[PDB]
Amino acid sequence: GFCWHHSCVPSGTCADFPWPLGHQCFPD
Repeated sequence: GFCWHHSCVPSGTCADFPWPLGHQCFPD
């Protein structure tokens, strides 16, 4: 999970990559 200033991305970050990675969705 990460927050820059106001925009805080909750833990469980889904980053979309080409397949078969795709939307990874990992604990961060």
